[PDB]
Amino acid sequence: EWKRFLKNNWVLLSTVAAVVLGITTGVLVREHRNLSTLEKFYFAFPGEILMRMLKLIILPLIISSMITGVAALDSNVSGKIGVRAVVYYFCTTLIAVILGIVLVVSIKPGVTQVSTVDAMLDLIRNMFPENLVQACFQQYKTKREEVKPKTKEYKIVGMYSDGINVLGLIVFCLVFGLVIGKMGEKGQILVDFFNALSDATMKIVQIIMCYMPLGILFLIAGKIIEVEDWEIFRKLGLYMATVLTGLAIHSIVILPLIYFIVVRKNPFRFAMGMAQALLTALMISSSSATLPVTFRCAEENNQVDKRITRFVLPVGATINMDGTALYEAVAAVFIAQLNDLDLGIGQIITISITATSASIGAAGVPQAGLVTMVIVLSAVGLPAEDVTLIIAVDWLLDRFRTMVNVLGDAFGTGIVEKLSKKELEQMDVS
Amino acid sequence: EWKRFLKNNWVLLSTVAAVVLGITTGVLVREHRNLSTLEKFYFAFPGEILMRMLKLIILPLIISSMITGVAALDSNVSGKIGVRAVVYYFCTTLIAVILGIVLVVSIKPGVTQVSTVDAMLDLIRNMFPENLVQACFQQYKTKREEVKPKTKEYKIVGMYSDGINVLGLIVFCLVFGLVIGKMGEKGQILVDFFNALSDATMKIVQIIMCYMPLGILFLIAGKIIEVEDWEIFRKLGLYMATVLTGLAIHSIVILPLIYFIVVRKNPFRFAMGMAQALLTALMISSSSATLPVTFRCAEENNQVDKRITRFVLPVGATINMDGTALYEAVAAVFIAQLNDLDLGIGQIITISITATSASIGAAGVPQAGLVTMVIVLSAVGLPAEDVTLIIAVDWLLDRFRTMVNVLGDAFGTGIVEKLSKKELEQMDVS
Amino acid sequence: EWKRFLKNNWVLLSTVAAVVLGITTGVLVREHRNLSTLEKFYFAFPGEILMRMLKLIILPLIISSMITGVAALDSNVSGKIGVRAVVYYFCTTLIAVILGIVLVVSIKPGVTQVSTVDAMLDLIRNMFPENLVQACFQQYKTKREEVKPKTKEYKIVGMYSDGINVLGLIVFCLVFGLVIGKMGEKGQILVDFFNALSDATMKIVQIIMCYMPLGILFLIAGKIIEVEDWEIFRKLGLYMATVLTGLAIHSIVILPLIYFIVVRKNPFRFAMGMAQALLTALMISSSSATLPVTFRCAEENNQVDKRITRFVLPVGATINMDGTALYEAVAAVFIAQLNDLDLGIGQIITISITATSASIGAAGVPQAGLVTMVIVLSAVGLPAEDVTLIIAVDWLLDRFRTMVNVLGDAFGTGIVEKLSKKELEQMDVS
Ligand SMILES: CC(C)CCC[C@@H](C)[C@H]1CC[C@H]2[C@@H]3CC=C4C[C@@H](OC(=O)CCC(=O)O)CC[C@]4(C)[C@H]3CC[C@]12C
Ligand SMILES: CC(C)CCC[C@@H](C)[C@H]1CC[C@H]2[C@@H]3CC=C4C[C@@H](OC(=O)CCC(=O)O)CC[C@]4(C)[C@H]3CC[C@]12C
Ligand SMILES: CC(C)CCC[C@@H](C)[C@H]1CC[C@H]2[C@@H]3CC=C4C[C@@H](OC(=O)CCC(=O)O)CC[C@]4(C)[C@H]3CC[C@]12C
Ligand SMILES: N[C@H](C(=O)O)[C@H](OCc1cccc(NC(=O)c2ccc(C(F)(F)F)cc2)c1)C(=O)O
Ligand SMILES: N[C@H](C(=O)O)[C@H](OCc1cccc(NC(=O)c2ccc(C(F)(F)F)cc2)c1)C(=O)O
Ligand SMILES: N[C@H](C(=O)O)[C@H](OCc1cccc(NC(=O)c2ccc(C(F)(F)F)cc2)c1)C(=O)O
Repeated sequence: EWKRFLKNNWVLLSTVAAVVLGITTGVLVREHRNLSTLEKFYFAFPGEILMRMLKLIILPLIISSMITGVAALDSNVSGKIGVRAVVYYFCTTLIAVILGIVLVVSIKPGVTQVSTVDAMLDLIRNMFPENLVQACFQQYKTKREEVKPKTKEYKIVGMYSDGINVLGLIVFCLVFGLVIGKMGEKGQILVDFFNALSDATMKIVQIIMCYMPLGILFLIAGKIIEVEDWEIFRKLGLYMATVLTGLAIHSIVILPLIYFIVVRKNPFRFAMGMAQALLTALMISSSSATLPVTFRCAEENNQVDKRITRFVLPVGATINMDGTALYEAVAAVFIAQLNDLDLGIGQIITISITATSASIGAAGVPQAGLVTMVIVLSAVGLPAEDVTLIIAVDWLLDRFRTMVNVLGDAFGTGIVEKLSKKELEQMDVS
Repeated sequence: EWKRFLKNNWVLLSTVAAVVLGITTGVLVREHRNLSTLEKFYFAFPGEILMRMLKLIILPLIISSMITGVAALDSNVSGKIGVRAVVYYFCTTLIAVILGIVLVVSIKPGVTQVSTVDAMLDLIRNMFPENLVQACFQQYKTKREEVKPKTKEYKIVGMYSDGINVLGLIVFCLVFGLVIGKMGEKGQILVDFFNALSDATMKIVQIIMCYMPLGILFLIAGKIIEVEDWEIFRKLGLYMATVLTGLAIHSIVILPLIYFIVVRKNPFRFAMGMAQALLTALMISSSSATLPVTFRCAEENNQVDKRITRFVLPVGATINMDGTALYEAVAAVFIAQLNDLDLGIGQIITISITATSASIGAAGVPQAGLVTMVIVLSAVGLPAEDVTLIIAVDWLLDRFRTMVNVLGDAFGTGIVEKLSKKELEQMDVS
Repeated sequence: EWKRFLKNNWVLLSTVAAVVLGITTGVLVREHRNLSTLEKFYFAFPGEILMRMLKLIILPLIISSMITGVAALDSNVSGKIGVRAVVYYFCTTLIAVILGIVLVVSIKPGVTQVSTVDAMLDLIRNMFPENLVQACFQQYKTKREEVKPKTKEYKIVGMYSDGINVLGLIVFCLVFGLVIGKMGEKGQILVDFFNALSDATMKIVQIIMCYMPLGILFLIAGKIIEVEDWEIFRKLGLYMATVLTGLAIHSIVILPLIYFIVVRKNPFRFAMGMAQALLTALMISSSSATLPVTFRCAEENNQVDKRITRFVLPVGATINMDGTALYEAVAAVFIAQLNDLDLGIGQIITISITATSASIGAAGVPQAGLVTMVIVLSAVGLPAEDVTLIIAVDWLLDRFRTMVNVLGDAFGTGIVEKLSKKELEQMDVS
């Protein structure tokens, strides 16, 4: 049993092997030959091809996947027992993103030891672009300049700068998906077309992630060829500390507080019954294959009605990801702080909207998480190549992210139980 | 019976209420606080968001709606009794547009009391763009410059300026719609795809028109905050006079003359039999819901064969709109004259082609008339925000436009009767 | 029998009539009136409209036709007897393109009697664009510049210059076609959509080629209005000599050598049995209507198993075109040499990749060959209007190109016979 193991375990092993081979070839190149500025650009060329292929695919991905995500979510949601679960999912994902932003701008890993009305108005001017083909490559930006023919007079001009407009595409695909989902039968050809387009785009994302380790080997080798002071590793350690304390105070202080103020019962006697599901979600690292274990730990080990467990858990296994959203907020602001750049408050809200609204179009392919980390890095215009310093860390944080996703939608079945106590008697009587 | 009335009547009431609340808040703001140049730009911001949302939707609208319009018109047209009706519709729509252009450049409302070969050649260079994705945001423009190493030597250069190319998209969607309509069975998937895309785009146009009154309230308030001399209201009165005399000499002098030179019978004894249909089209303001009344006033109150009435009236209720085309020509040249701008003769023919060829893709949603008024304002590059001064007037001219649409296709059943007298005996004998 | 002949023969007759009427009107205009620089630009205006319409159509053509070509080729290929035919087709098409490039840069018709690493790296940077909508109009270009705060220090910058990116669209449509062809049943709506889009694009190419002779009449008239020295006709004669010697040493020296080193039998006793098929492919000038004649000349006049002839000949009649690929390579480098331009080695490999990979999406419409000659002229950014000087020659080289296409796929049935001798006994035993 040798080729079977490397058949089943090739993502984690190729990522770890690429990290260690890249670090050892960077050390063996640096302490044996000094490279100039030109040949440090030809050495990090497979990484350039990988960071081009990752940006090539995000446009049909965030069109087709967002359209089918919101159409299938509209199809699944039925009564007023399917509204409360969606509201719960999106409130806790927003709370997780806000906690991650507060923690990453308070701890500050990565820093070494004009009005704010125009940003908040360009945030709304970019949700409704003036052209829909041009939204696939250029954004808006307004600038307050001074007109002169005792007080100053001002005038606002606008210019279309380069870079994709993820907020306008997210908003238009949300509205278009709701419209073609509620059209019924006359817009079933559109749902079929965008569903097959989403499948064919997830397969190309899997092809790119088959190429990926040969790219991040050269990117890691080219990112320790300029190192001198042993100091970027402390920035990585502080980023791990920020993500782990964000998950540790999101799954202890916030979610049991939500359970206590809604249900008015003890959250820890609830969460002690989910121990098999949480240890399983740590061991197998996916929150959709630990679904039967959390089925038999909520209907049996607690006392939850199956009529709500048959809805909340299969929906929340795909669209309720608190830990991934907190991770993407913390990682985007950490990449911004690593490049000697201070974000505004239009950029923080763009990160905070693109991190929770990219949970809707979540199929079930765990590779595309990396593509989501490019999308929130490309909604605000940050250089994507520094995401290499996240991927080398990403195999040590996936376990706890899966644990917090499972804990969020396992608390959801307790939340939606108390709110919908009339409708369960209505489905019991008739 | 109170909430039922405001349920059935909410378009006219929200438009009128937005107009009067905008005028009273502009008067109450102007005579109580003086605003600078900067805070006159933040006051007209919901209007900016509305004029962005109106431009966001015109590209999938004029692609999908033109394709399904010309494909369904090709499907409906059968023999040589279905050719004459289409030729009649397009000749009278062109005559109405030409009469509107002549009247608006002769009366001139809105004015206060390089060769012309290169424009006419850019008009043909813009019907066949050199790229089809770039036609969704940029147009061509040629400039005759002078080369110098006794008579002058010249040379033509070309540059792609910004702004959508409505003429190239209209021509390509007309040819593409005819091709996939005549392909039969192998191109039925394309007709289904673009038909569902047209439905899903009309629903987003209805969503935008649900937002509209909150936008035109602030646009009207921001357009009487710069007023001083009581003079733009006289320009509005002259625009109403031009549209009403255009309809009054199109439905008295031109259409009865066409009837007299084709049929050689009295047009007024014909039109006196359509009195119930004309008063109905005034009372209910839509020319597709007054269709049974004009059915029973042409087959009964006159003497028209039903074999031509069953074709001409259901087709001409959607694609034969003379009054709307005259209105859009007069309103586009009035918006050009209001902004101290003299149009050329390439721009007048672009207005005159986009006004009659946007009657083909007419589904049956009466909101999208406003979107058509943006399209002819965006084929020639005029600022769209001044269309606010049309919308406040638009509830006083819709009745007479519906009356002239009904009168045009009611004269059509008399026209096509005399021309096709052999084919009716051929359908009677066999 | 007069109108029947001009019904069946209108492509060759309109091309020849346009050539002779254009030459006689250029001679009658030049020796009777001298034109300035400005009115030499209005005389060649229908040619400008034709060269705009030819560029308008290449984007949906190379998207939809490449997708359906590689999906249908994936569907047809079954066992290991369908792999060897595809490998044979693409190796001989590459050998033909390489022979054409060597012959055209060695003979040099058309000439009158920065690193090369950055070009070869932009060749790979253009196969994976950073945006997919922007790949429909702009390409990448890197430039090695010098940074200055004894040896020089350099730094590579990049800029997106204008012009369509045929290499990125070809690579993405190849990967997308393979993915939606191997998805099976869940991506059949995509195969149907792109198949109907390919049919509707071939019909618009036939409409443009109905317009074509009125365009090339004025282009030929405007290209002999600047002639003085009788010297461009010698360049045309040398281009004919280069294409004819390329076909003459591709169908005598290379293809019988491939047959001799694979089959180890005499190629001329094989090719003497194909005499009826070769004379037929000369007389009727299409290699897909001479298919039954080469069916009955390989299974009967030789001794080829029908189980391989029923696969190799219907596939190789559409995707195996050696003579057309050699012609397009020679013609693109000849158009480059005619405009006083020396190609690099990124541009020669772009021509050499776009010439063999545009044989995959080959439906069966013989007009679109001209559109392929624009595509390889637009992957490297050459002025397309000089393709007029190819079209006037193109009716004298089509016969021999059809002969070499038929000879290539007729040698293929002898090649694939010897390689697959085990599988034929496996299909005979069971
Ligand atoms: C840092 C901590 C203290 C933040 C606490 C946040 C809470 C105040 C939020 C988060 C989850 C929210 C709940 C999530 C879901 C719902 C269901 C929602 O929908 C319905 O019950 C009605 C649906 C219908 O019938 O239309 C009403 C609000 C409510 C109870 C929310 C009330 C406010 C809650 C408890
Ligand atoms: C300002 C006023 C005086 C303008 C007058 C315009 C008329 C001269 C036009 C407008 C309507 C036209 C008619 C509209 C429709 C048709 C049908 C059309 O098609 C057919 O009858 C033949 C169809 C076929 O069999 O192919 C022929 C032209 C005709 C009579 C047109 C002839 C010219 C008309 C009368
Ligand atoms: C200028 C001249 C001398 C160039 C000569 C070129 C040859 C060396 C090339 C061209 C055609 C090639 C052949 C084309 C097709 C095939 C089938 C190909 O596929 C298989 O037989 C295996 C398929 C499988 O089972 O997977 C193996 C290589 C081979 C024999 C190629 C071997 C190399 C050949 C003979
Ligand atoms: N393993 C965790 C756990 O199972 O919840 C967690 O899973 C992340 C995950 C799992 C499955 C699918 C996805 N997301 C997607 O496939 C995806 C695809 C497309 C988009 C889009 F928005 F369209 F760009 C966004 C997301 C993410 C993690 O790794 O952080
Ligand atoms: N009420 C009048 C009466 O019933 O004829 C008359 O109706 C205008 C009307 C009625 C119904 C539909 C439409 N037009 C559309 O929906 C439309 C939709 C799309 C386009 C496109 F060209 F594609 F942009 C053009 C028009 C216009 C008017 O209000 O002037
Ligand atoms: N007559 C020859 C003989 O029959 O092989 C030979 O035929 C060329 C021919 C014949 C049939 C179809 C095609 N090509 C196409 O239709 C085509 C269509 C699209 C593309 C694309 F790549 F998508 F742009 C490429 C090619 C070419 C020739 O004329 O040189």
